[PDB]
Amino acid sequence: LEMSLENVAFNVVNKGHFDGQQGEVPVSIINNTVYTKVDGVDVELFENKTTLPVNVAFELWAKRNIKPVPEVKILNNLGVDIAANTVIWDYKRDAPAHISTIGVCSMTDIAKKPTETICAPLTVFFDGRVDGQVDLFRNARNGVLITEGSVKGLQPSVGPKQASLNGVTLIGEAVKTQFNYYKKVDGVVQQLPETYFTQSRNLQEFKPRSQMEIDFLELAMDEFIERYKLEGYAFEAIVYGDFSHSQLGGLHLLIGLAKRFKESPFELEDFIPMDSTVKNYFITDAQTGSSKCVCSVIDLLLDDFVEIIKSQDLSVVSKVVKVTIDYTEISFMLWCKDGHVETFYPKL
Amino acid sequence: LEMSLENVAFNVVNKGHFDGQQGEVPVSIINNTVYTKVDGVDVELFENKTTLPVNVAFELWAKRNIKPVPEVKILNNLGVDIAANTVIWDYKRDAPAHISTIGVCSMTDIAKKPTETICAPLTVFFDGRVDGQVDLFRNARNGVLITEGSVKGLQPSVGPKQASLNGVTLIGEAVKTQFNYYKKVDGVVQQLPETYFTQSRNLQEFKPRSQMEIDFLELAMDEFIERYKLEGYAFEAIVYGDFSHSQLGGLHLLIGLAKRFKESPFELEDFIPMDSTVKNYFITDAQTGSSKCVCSVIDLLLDDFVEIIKSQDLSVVSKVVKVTIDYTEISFMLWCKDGHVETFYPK
Amino acid sequence: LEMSLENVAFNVVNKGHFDGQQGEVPVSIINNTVYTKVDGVDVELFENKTTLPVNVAFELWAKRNIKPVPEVKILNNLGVDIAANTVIWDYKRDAPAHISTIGVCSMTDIAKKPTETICAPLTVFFDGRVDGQVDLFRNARNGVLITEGSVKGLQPSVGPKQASLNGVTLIGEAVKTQFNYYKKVDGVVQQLPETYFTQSRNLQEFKPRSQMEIDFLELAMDEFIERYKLEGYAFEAIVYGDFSHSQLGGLHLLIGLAKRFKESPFELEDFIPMDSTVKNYFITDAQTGSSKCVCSVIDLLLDDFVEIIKSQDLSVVSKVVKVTIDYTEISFMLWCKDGHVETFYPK
Amino acid sequence: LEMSLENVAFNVVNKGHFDGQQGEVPVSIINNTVYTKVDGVDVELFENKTTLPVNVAFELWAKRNIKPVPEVKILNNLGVDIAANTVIWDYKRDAPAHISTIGVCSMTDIAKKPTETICAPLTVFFDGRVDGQVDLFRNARNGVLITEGSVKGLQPSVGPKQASLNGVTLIGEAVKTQFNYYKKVDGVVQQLPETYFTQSRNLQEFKPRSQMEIDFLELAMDEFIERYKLEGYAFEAIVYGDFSHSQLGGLHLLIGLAKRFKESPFELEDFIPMDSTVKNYFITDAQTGSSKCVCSVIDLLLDDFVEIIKSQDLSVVSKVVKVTIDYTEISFMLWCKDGHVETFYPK
Amino acid sequence: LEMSLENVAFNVVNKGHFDGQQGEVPVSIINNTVYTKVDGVDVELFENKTTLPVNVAFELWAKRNIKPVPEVKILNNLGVDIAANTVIWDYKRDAPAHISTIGVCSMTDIAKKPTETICAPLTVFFDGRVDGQVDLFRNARNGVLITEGSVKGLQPSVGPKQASLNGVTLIGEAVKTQFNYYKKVDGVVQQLPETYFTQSRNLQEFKPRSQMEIDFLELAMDEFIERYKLEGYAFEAIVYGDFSHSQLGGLHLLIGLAKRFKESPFELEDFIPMDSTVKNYFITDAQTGSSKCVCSVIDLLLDDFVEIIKSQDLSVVSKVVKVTIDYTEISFMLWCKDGHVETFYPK
RNA sequence: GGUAGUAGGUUGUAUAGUAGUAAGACCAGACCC
RNA sequence: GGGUCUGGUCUUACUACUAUACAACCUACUACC
Repeated sequence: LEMSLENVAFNVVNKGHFDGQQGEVPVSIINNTVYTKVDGVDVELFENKTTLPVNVAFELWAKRNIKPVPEVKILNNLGVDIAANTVIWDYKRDAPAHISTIGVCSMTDIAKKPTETICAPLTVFFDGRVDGQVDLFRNARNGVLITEGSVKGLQPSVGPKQASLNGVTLIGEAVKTQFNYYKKVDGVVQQLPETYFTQSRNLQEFKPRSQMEIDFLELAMDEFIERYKLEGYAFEAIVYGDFSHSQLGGLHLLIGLAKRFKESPFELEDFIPMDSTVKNYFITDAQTGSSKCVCSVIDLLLDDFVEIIKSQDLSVVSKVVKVTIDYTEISFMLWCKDGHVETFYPKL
Repeated sequence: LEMSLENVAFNVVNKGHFDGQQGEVPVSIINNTVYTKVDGVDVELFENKTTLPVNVAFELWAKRNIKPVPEVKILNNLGVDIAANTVIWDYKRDAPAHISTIGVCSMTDIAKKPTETICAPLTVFFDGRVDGQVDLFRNARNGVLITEGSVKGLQPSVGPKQASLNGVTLIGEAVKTQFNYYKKVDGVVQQLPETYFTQSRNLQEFKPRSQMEIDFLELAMDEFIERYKLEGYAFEAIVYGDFSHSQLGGLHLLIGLAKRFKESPFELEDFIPMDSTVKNYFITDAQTGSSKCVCSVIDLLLDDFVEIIKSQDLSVVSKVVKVTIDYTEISFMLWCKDGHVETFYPK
Repeated sequence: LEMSLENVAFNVVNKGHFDGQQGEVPVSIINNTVYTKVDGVDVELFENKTTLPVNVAFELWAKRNIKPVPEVKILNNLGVDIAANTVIWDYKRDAPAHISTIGVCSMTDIAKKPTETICAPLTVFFDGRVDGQVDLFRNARNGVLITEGSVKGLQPSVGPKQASLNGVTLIGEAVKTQFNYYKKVDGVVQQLPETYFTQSRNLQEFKPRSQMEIDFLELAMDEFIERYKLEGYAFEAIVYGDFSHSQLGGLHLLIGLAKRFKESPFELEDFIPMDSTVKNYFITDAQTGSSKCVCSVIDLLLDDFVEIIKSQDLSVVSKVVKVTIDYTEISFMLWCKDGHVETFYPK
Repeated sequence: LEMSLENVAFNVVNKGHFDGQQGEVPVSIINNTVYTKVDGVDVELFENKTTLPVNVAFELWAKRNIKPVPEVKILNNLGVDIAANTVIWDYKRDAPAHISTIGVCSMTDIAKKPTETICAPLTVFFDGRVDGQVDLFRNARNGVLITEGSVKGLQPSVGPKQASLNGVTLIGEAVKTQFNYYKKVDGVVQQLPETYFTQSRNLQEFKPRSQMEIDFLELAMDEFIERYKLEGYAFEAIVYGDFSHSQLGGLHLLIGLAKRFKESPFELEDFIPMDSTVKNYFITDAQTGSSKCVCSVIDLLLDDFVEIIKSQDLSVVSKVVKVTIDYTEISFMLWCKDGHVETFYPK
Repeated sequence: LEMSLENVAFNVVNKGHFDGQQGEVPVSIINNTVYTKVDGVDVELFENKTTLPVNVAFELWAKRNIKPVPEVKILNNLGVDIAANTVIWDYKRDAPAHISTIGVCSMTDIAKKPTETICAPLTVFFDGRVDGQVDLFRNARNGVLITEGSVKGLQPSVGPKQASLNGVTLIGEAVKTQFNYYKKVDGVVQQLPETYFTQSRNLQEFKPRSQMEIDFLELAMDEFIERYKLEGYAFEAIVYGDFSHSQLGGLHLLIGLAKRFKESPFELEDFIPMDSTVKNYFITDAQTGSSKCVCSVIDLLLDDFVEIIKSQDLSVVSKVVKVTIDYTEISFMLWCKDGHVETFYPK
């Protein structure tokens, strides 16, 4: 079996997610909200924040994938257009990460299996923890496959250490959250470029993941530069930031935001609540009054960022550097002068 | 079994009403409307005009009673509060005639059978064409029963000739639309008073049902009064109406409205779109410009109104007359000038 | 008093319009609709078709002016921006004809009297049938006044014969629907130029109002032109229309539309459902398949149009003619070929 | 170009449809409606009856095709999935006939030209009155092409005489509404089989289009059968209908509905307000009280139906017959009693 | 430019605010939300919390002023009715601080320049960081001007040290957030009276801004009174509060709320979520169970409050004191028992 | 495969119009000396 | 006159988007050989 609204609301009440049980409960749809009658009084179950019909969004929300899944920004950069036999929920905007589905909800299904002709000119995200998905990936023309283990005959690419889990990014210990990504385009397997993976942290629950980050969060600006020999790289403005003018200067690393936040709180107004490798923030410092309209904030490991900034020659007046980050080319504006860098920020 | 929204929408697509088939179709709920996907394009099935939730109203609309059922105004006057194992749809306002149901929709059900203790202090409408409903009526404490035939041990009351059928009032010929009404209050059967029944016609599809009405619609005002001896009864103003002043005078019979409509069209703005014995209209005549704020329009057979107006006993200046219409008392405001009748309109 | 939502809904139930009685009834607001509880079941009272909040629109709808009032297109052309102590309801779009009010609804009131300083730079519509409104007009800086009779010290301008009444346009007989319009700008009384008034008819309920119109609707095209000597005026295309090409030719008079409609039905899709002197229609003929994107249809008396078309002074190839219609200037695009008239249509 | 909401609303105000002019007007989006500010007051331009966003539907509505276009049922049966560089508006449900577009609205565009790789596995409707569309059809892998004239190297198929025009079906005289249909599947041109075309009439504006229909609407049932020798074909029940039982018998031709409507009015409640070759109606006769839950009503020319019914080869008790109507297969449920025909109705 | 919805949404995506760039992006309006299509999936850009149409509010939200602007409570007390060539966004209620605009959005614009006749009887907020605004202020009849520097020929009034910046109140260091306010009424420049400015702090992110506040938050109640000689001023109840009875006693300073919050948490339910000098809170203490229906909480610097309370001149039993706070008069209800102060709270 | 013709994706050129979170310069305004 | 800070413009170097014009590559559809 039964695929109906009242059966879907039964599983939410008893199991929090669509498991596949049989049962029905009263459902009342008012505005975009989906209420249910428990003990004679209406209890709200879900408020629709999406662009889909009220009952369509609720059915996709219940059938979301609760297993550790790749972060949405990884999928978007890989070119994933639809998810096979599952729905990947984007908790940043409370909407499905893909407009269409495959064998999930009859209202939005474009097919019942990922092997149909309609799904051929689409990159389909194939899981690896579900039996039979690996075989479907080989036969599919365009698809992206993730596997905790290894797949014979294919060269794996090690993905990010952290992965999304019910909207919470974490480096799994009990459950392995490090997947191997395989990309197949036009029936030909393509190896993914050697890239640096974003850690995808946040200011509030910020914890360093390396010795260099711990020194950055504890030592002074001058001491940190001297210890790691960062002279002549504009590390004072690129990462620490310049809270001295009417507009913010630099501050393009999420680690730099965390250090400033602990000193003085501020608000990061995100005008595009989606998940992407490069985030734009409307940063407004609450102490110095410094605000910047667009602030390209990219969360990179401090060890990798030092390696990146030291792998580029600084003789040119300016240059655009293409760096593989999260399996995509990020445009870095390397504005330098006389060897010493002036700024280094991404674009998105 | 299955009682779900997608199963209900399947029966509407294939059978127009909830029959009880098994199947499911895609359903999209946008605004108060309930759309379905047919041939890859959304097709509207129902727009919610009610006060109930979107899916609750749609489930009641599909489970409506398609058999000939009494007009809603009859049920309201009889004191009916809920319908047993069925939903009586009021097409005048596109909403269920009763707020609660019995064993219809789990969202609004107050019980699954009409014999529970919660339904005891409520007048429940019991059908007669469904087997077992007659037995439930006897055991029920408060209830109203309709039967095409006769029920042993009970004194029937002959109801109106016409009955509602999918929102269309008609005097059935192939199907008998004349029921016998039984009322039971506090466990004691009460006989219903002898009453006149409203014909419940309309201006557009107006057809006379007696010889006197045909003469009224064809003959002149003076000729009709002379033939039936209606002198000294204010029939010129009560029924024909007075389209000569800033406000309309009289015109309190639906038959009088029909005659004027054929001569000159006008609009009857009903500010309370419900079904009742006495209707109030915001009548605005389009020829003479005469408008009346409140116009109590009651549709009565012209033979009965003449019978009532001749039994009126015009001897006092003002009097309120209680007339049993549709199993209920209706107060008619009567004003009589010395010599004749001035104005006779319901309140 | 008391000015509250539940008191306003009481007057609608009992009197159809806000009279000023004291009382309260249950009110439930769902979506844009305003329901009320009568006999235990919700009954819809009003559905909001405006851009205003649900309860604000319902309060303005109940306080609408039910007396014969000027058509909305007259007020818009006169420059009326707000109505004093009343609401003029525009039934074409089911929304108030003016965004703001004066002493009507506290949610939208900009003042409680039309004499305040805020209302000074606004043209306020002053009635004449309400006592004291004439005095307010004299003291007001900008205002438009209508009076059934005459006002001392002011030169009246005779308005249109027909006037709106509960959304129905009519030439009143019992109630005088011909008003005298007075316009005052910047504290100086301005007279209004002589104008031809549009009859504002419609295709369905079309009735000729002159002998010439009766001949037009009955006689043939050639016979009508010969009798009234309309040769050399393009009357075959301007009024009758040309249903022979891929696009419609002419047909810019509502009387011409009516004659074609009786012969062959068609649909007039109005993409701007408002009331104005010149109407644009998306006409699609159902017989010949002729359709025109924009068709400027103006309803004028055929006698007046003949007078206008014979006072055009056809001497130049092209000329724009300013004609005072409904107290406003209308630009008519005139094209004349050497010898006769080619095409004369409004812009 | 400029493609924005405020530019689209400018063309509707000035030209009724998106022509491509440059300009902007104020736009206010409230509920599903799209209002505009004209003379300081909001005027409704369009109410969204579709599932698309408010501004997306309004942009598609303005960019609709106003030229004579094939009826939607023809396109659906031909397998058309998207329209190239145009939007075909389905006036039956007030929604676009195709979910996606090509180079129309950036919100719903899947491509800017019909030659892209994404549009290859889709049947694209190519016009013929627009220059360059014929060349695109040849290069396209899947597509359907209509042409008023002829195309070299392709075998034309004569389409229906009538065609939609702003929601009005008509047999064009000034503008040729008879197109030649070409279907190309997988890069191989396929010839369209011969078929009969539904006239798509309606009960209210019903006009016979042949001598046989005139006899049907005028002569009696017995006389019509005798004249055209329809004995032994159940024409009394199939077309005329049987208004004698609790359920309606037969009445599966729209011409039969029209004859009954003129005799006695009734209501056809359509529970799926879409446009299709076979329509299902919830017919309720207002005279005899006969109602049928599902009534498959197909509007066919009476001359063609006589030819269809005689070509049946009545030799088995029950058989499903596949008939090519409107470029699609229609399954007719045939029941034959030993000796004659019992009932022949579509499913 | 171009002023359209799709161009406005382009600047939000690329620059977070309307800068004036040229470009268009897909926009979908569902409910009150304004979505955009990025990488094939809809991304929410703005949810309308105002009373304005969906697209009108989104256009005003994008065109908000991101520079340091005066707090909304300062503007309301100064009598500001409209903002010239900019929109001042009130982040407390997520709605524009002024109903109308000037040259911002064509849907709500009452003029394109602040020098028009319509804007004359309105106090217009003129910026000082935009070139040419100072000249417009001189020519304007009613207006309020803020300037970081000084303006020749006018006497400046030093404003509050803190100013709003993207909804965050702060004392700017890199950017000067201390403005000079000029008020002009009826063409005559009026000097503003000396006043005390509210600090506008909050319980969670509470940081003392003076030595006296630090002593208040650290030292005991008795010790703090003795050190600053606050005996005979009811400082125990006015500021510290009395959490001993069924209703809260005193606690009318935001600094007093902060000290209690650190000791025992509680909830301040604000039933009027707007920004004003005097705030009313539905305070419910979670430890002692003490709750007060209305608690007038005004955030004042403790140094300034001590100066006020030491200049109160406690000599009468009851007196209403007018104190100039935030350029407006505030009535403080003062009750004094013989010998000391009983209660001193604002009304 | 060629010619006589109509075309879509990739790339390049030309005339243009905008942008880019760094820096420099010019003009205007404000503050201080 | 100098310093600092804002509003407007230009420049530095590299790239992105939109409009028009032209060419090349990969190739698509008809007429004839």
